[PDB]
Amino acid sequence: KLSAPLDMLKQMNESTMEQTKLDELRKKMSLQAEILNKAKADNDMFFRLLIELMSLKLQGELFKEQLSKISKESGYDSAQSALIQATNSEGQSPLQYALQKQDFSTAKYFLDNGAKAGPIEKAVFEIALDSKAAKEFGFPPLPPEKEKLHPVKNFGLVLGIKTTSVDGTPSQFGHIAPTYQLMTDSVSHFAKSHPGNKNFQEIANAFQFSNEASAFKFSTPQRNPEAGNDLARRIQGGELTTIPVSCKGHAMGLSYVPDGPGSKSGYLVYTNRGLGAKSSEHGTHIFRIEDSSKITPEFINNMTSGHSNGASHDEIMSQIKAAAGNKEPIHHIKQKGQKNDNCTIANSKSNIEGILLCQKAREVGGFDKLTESDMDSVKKEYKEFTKHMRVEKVNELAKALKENPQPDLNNLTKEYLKQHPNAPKLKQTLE
Repeated sequence: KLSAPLDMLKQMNESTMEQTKLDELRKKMSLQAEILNKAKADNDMFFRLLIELMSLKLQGELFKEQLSKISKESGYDSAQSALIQATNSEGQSPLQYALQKQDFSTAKYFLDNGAKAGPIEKAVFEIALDSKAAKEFGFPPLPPEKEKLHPVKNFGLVLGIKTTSVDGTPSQFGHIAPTYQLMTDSVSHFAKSHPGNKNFQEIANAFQFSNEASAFKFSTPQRNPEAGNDLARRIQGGELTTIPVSCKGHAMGLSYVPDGPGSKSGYLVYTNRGLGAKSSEHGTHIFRIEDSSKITPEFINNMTSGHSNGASHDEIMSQIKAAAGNKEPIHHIKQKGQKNDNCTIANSKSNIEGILLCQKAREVGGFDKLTESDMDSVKKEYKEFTKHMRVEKVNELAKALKENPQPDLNNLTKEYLKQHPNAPKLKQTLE
């Protein structure tokens, strides 16, 4: 009980593996399952039975026995073989699901039964460690050197690279502080390059205002009740306002587009292209607000603290819908799904395309008045913002690959030239 925090930290470290070695482990054990030829594995049944066991809140010896039972029920020859191979429909391993749910007891039982911690599982752990549930479990605050965005996350979350560093850092999971800073700086930079774009000077005032009022450290907002009084106040005044929004282990997108200054009506733009959304729903949903005043300081505070306070995906969504008046959205911008990422850049960024669309509907006098010429205008504006990100990241990469010609080398070669044939690419001179 007093030894569990340190014990579990040690076990994550003992069970750490590199992605390829864990993939060999999975392959090895899938070959092993063909020798016994038993019931083929059924992952969806394993997780169904898994999520039911965890709610019983049983203790170790009990849990290991039921874990074995439901493993064998699901076509796995052992609990260890389930924990190593099973993934759910969102692509989570059981360890990674336990940690994302901030369920540290069940995560340690998984560790006691052979679950392995690959990079993903460790980068979900690290997001999970900055939360109240982690504090009540006995975990310390996170080391302060984990506060700079790793080069592998900086270039990978923007360009689309899905690699890993030599130190084991994934390119795919990020804290809300460094990634919100980077979305904010990347919008001010675009506004400053296009100073007649009246849309993006307002988008930049919203991002600058909310990055300053939220005051995120790692993934916890620091100025806790005030940030919501301050964001609600800017919405009641009729200004564009991004609301940082999250739940346990996952970042969404949320902003408010006013009809105009002093006006009390407008639009709520929600974005989720990852965990929590049913595929058909991937992208951005626009709700018409006729009484902004359901967007309360308490709603705003709950949004910004969802991950920290342990809020589930469904708890946050119920709130976003009641602040929109329990009405259905009036539009859905279908956007690409994103798995194995908390979507700290992806859901922020795609939300901007629904801002543009609200600023175009606003200036046209409503969504029912948009022409198809307006949609292509919106998509061109958006795609011009994104192409500005990609170019400035590539130019950042090439230049940096060269203030140091020895992870940066992988970052360029890997995915950007190996999963992106669609693109003026810059070389890697050898020294």
